[PDB]
Amino acid sequence: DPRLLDILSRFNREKIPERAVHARGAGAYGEFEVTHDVSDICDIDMLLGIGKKTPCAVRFSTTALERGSAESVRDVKGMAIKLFTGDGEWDWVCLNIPMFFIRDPSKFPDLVHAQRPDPATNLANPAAWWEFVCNNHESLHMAVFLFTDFGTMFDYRSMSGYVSHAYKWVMPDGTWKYVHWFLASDQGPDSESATRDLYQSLERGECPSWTVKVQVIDPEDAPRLAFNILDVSKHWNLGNYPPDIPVIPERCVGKLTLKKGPENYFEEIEKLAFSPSHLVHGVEPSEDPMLQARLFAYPDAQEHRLGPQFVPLQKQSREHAEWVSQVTSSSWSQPNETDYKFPRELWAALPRLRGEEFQNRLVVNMAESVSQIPEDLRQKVYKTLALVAEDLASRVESLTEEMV
Amino acid sequence: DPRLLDILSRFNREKIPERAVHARGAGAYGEFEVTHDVSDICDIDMLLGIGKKTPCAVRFSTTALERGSAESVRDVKGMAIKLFTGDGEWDWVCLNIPMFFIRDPSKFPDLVHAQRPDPATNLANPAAWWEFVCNNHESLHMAVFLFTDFGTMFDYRSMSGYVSHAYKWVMPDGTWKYVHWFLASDQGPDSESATRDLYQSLERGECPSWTVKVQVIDPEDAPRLAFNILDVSKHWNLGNYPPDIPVIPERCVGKLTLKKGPENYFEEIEKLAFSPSHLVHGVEPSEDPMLQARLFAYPDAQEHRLGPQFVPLQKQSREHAEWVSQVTSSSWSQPNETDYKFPRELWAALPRLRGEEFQNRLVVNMAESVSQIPEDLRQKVYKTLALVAEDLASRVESLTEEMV
Ligand code: HEM
Ligand code: HEM
Repeated sequence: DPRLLDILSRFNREKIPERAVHARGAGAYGEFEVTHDVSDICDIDMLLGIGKKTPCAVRFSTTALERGSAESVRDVKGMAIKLFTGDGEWDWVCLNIPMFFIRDPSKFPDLVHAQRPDPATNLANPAAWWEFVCNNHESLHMAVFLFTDFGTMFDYRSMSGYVSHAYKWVMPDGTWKYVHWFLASDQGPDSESATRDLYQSLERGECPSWTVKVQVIDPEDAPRLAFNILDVSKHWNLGNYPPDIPVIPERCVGKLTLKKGPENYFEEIEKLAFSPSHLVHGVEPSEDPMLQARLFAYPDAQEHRLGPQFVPLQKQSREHAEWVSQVTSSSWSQPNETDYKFPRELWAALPRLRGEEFQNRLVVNMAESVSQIPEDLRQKVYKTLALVAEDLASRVESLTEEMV
Repeated sequence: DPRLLDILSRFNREKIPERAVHARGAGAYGEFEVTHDVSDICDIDMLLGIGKKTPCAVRFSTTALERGSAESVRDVKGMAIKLFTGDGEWDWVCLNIPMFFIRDPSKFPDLVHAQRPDPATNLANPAAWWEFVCNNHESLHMAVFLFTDFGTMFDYRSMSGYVSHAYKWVMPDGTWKYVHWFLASDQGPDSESATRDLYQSLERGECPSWTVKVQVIDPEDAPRLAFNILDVSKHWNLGNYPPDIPVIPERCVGKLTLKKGPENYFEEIEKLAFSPSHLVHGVEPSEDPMLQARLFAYPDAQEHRLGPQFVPLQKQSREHAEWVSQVTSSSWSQPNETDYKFPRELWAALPRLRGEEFQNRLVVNMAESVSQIPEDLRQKVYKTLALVAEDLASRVESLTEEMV
């Protein structure tokens, strides 16, 4: 029966590899509308003209587990926006946390493997995560951030989105500035709770919206700042912490609102291809090493997952060149004082911004995680934590030793 | 940096497609030991000689969801055993339920799609399952069976395994018989509860064991039985139901016991390839259409999932030929009286083997599912259920109409 063989052969070739990271996700469609004037810093045609409208497609996701896993676990959430303009698609691959774990792109597979299930039993492994954290001290900021309530608080509608990098916005005269934009949720602070919530909201006629803002830094003032704006593991301070770092102001650009979901999930959402290399006229990448790695990695990954196999910029001074040359040196992969300064200030500022219960919950979550690892790794964890704050390490250890 | 590009390229090509069905699973190693004499019905070298021992490899799994999904959901569980004998690998691809949903292999993709998430929202869909059941009346037996406690009762250690087909065991003189073997659990009746249970049991020195039994049917007595032994949607009665069908006796063969888990899950368990076409000397397939489809489907599926792309039998009488010719006819895909007889007898015998609470639980489980489908499909479900038993349909409808 050739017909039965044809049916079975077509059925046998349906599934394709899932994404290396952010495998589980959901999609929707909407539009972007320009509401403010940014013509003095921008020349992108999509953002020129108040009331201009551009169609878009969005894909929300989780981070570390597989396609069928849960969405209410402690993790980072992603939001990838594809915009169809008059010059081509322009992609915004964003995260819901202002910073990232590492700053050296060569450490990415180790971080991903440390966040993946046990290589032998396919079960959860906190030990790999804590060993990675104790070996890499630039992940301390993100680790302290993720064990607060922020790691288990957002769904797809209440989460925000940060591009986390620096880009260059070039004017027609050859000048440019360092920029960083993000989206602020208008409606925010079972393995499919977030997916169900988003689709029910879209069904009941309520259209979620986001506010888009941009922060601008002059190239000649970047070398004189108190932190490296090319270091993706740090964040541009907007008013919370650290107190001694001046605030970088923001302007408003437009608004993004979502209307209608997918009709075929696999064809329209799963097989979508995003990449930071998708740019338009007026925007170029910065000198971030991780951005340079991402400019290559995404098309290469899509060649395997979706493959057939199944204006000259102006020149700056010598100070800018010296400041930029730091990203390619032996010391770039070694910790500095800021790697301990950022989590320390976050810990010190938690009680004032949220209260003592927030801090206590962070301590409890850290201890519950650390209670499942061997004793020597526990001692290493306490020693590493004492570098951020003595009180934090003391409390975490005193509360962990009563739970083993 | 060629080194960074090499690292990222190697990382980008790690994941491969998952299996079309039974994507989530666990593995272990053990051995099979022959304890009884079957030399009068068997010529397979693996089963000749008491005390003979053969290495083994097992892969347990769930049925309908993806790799990262849960294992405590209502589903069918599989157990695939690979044996390394002196003539080659011999595979036993088994299920934990004595029968299967359908009887015509051409309906397999529709059943699989009806059991898969919603094609547009990627959420659960009972409506597709109930529409499929109402369109195909040979799945009523399995549907009634699966909504009892048996659908949410077993883990990987307490579950049993049935090959569910008929095979031919050929003697050196050219004679043969129809056989059907199975494994009886010696120790039985969060998305990784069964996996964790199995690995913890293997970590404490307790080795799970299974008992292997065989049922033998003479070729000349098969045409005169009350049920088609070539129909995979029916089961060989061992003493429970139906009362009016005589019991087919069983003999003992050996025992299978498991010792050691995997060292690398992805390389040793995930990339394992099973197929009913893996046979040895002394065993040949029967005339089952679904078995014939499975003999082709599995290597074809493995060509895509794991591909480089990322003794003459004796002749029987005319009665046997006439009885065998039924599997290739227009009436094979249409329901008969037995498709309603089997679920009716199971329902009628449920009060006698487990009690009335078992029956009530089945009714409640059915109605919770039927409460989530539109009204016309509900009416169709009640009409279809009334063909098995009027009381069952009446109770299910009276309980469902109070929950919508
Ligand atoms: C060296 C650093 C990184 C590498 C090599 C990397 C690599 C990848 C790869 C290979 C994918 C799969 C995309 C596909 O197959 O289409 C992916 C997805 C994704 N990554 Fe990155 N990543 C890095 C860091 C980051 C950063 C800094 C962010 C956010 C600021 C991020 C956010 C995301 C998101 C949101 C997705 C989901 C895209 C989608 O839904 O298709 N990753 N990443
Ligand atoms: C026309 C009928 C059927 C077809 C076409 C079919 C097809 C498949 C396919 C394509 C796979 C994936 C295997 C691989 O990619 O290596 C699979 C796996 C499996 N099937 Fe079937 N199936 C059918 C009926 C059955 C029956 C009757 C049983 C049990 C009696 C069964 C039990 C299993 C099990 C346990 C696995 C897991 C194998 C593993 O762990 O690798 N299926 N099936």
